[PDB]
Amino acid sequence: KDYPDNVMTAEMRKIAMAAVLSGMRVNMCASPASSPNVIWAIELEAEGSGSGASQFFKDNCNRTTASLVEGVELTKYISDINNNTDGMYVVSSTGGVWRISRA
Amino acid sequence: KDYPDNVMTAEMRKIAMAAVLSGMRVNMCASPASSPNVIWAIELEAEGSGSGASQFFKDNCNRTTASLVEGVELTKYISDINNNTDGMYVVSSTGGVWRISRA
Amino acid sequence: KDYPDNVMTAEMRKIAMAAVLSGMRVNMCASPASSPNVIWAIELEAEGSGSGASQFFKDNCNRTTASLVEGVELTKYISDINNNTDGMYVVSSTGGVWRISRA
Amino acid sequence: KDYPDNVMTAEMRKIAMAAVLSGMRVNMCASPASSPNVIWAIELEAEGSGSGASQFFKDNCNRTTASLVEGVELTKYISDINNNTDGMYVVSSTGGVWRISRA
Amino acid sequence: KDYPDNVMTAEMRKIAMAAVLSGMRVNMCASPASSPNVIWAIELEAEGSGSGASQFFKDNCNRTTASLVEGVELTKYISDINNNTDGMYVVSSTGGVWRISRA
Repeated sequence: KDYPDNVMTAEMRKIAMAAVLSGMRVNMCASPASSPNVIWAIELEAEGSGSGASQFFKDNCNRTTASLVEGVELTKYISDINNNTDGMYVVSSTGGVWRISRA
Repeated sequence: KDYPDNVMTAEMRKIAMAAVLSGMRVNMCASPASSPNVIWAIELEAEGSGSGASQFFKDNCNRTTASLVEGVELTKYISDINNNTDGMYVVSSTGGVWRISRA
Repeated sequence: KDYPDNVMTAEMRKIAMAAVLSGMRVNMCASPASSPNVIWAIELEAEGSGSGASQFFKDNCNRTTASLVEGVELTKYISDINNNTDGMYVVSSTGGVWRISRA
Repeated sequence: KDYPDNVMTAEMRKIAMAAVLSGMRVNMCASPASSPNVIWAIELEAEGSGSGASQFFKDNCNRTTASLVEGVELTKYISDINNNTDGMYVVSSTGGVWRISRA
Repeated sequence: KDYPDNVMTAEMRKIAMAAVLSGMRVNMCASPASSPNVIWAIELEAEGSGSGASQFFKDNCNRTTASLVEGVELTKYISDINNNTDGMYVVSSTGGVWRISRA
């Protein structure tokens, strides 16, 4: 709930929901230290076909414990206020689940 | 009022509103036998021909006393400030009414 | 000034701006007690061949001094900070002026 | 900085953005006592249907020192944080430039 | 974190967002040397009337030690909560990479 990460993770949900409504692809930097894999960096794309992740975005995720996913389609955006499942989530066309971070 | 359910409950509104404006359905995990019922969990879907609701959303509504409703068109969005009717409500194409939980 | 009403009025405004840009009409629970009439509740419809306000929206309204006004086509949307028109105002295609409450 | 005027100036930035992403013309109440003329009130006009500010929007301005501007196109939205040019700005098709008040 | 540069930089986030979902182009007053290149002023432009920056926009950028960039088509929108890479970023069709100021 602290500056500056509240605004970043806020854009995340904006990117999240924008992906789901517009159909636009994303790239994620997603920690495998949790199931679902919490997302750490998300990159909404408009253009660049098979050529997904920007070089910039790649360079900041190999440095990282996280993995990296390109050209994902986000067809479901989820919110849950039960406690044992509290938190944002995004699902792919391929039925893969990610938690969105929170800060 | 408080963080973090100020996040997911504002996300519930942003999800509700998207669906009412866009036409895209939602799947809820909602109270069943009340007026209004209350959503404990929503998912905003687009394409999604491998599942009405994603299995991530199904399973998590099987860990709850509440019940899973899926494929629902919402066609109205109510913001209300009178005394004992203050809150957020959505209506479905077929008359169902929910409250959008606040916190 | 304060929660939760801040969340509602905010939504009132989103609904306001939403009806202007899309055509989608609204139903209002309106105070003739001021001029222009202050908006106490707004329903936002996508729906169909309208029938009209949702029964839930009418029941809350008729428990109040407010007059119901239904299926209005909002064409103008104002923000004004002149020291006597200090507030928000939607304008219906019929001339009608409605303040958007604040809290 | 403070309530409720933050809300209206906030709308302006949302009304401004709505105007440019949309080209629905606007109506302005602006004070030439500055340059760019600072935006004291704006009206987002949709099914204006041959253009024309609302009698209500007009009246509010004629009673103030500002000056009414009608039928105008917004094509550029500017955010700037340069030390001598901190502020928000909108530009028309006729090259005209207005400043958006801050709150 | 303070007033009034968060209002602005937030509106930089929205312009940046908007140009990415809509294909609109922006012109940018940013630092000259920088990798990534931090944004000091962004202008969202529907058109195209006159291609390129607005005269207003130009003159606030010549006065500063900053680069004017004109008609950049943004392609990626990176919300990053990275440890070495925290903040928000956009990417241009040319693989240019701009940090969006925070405040």
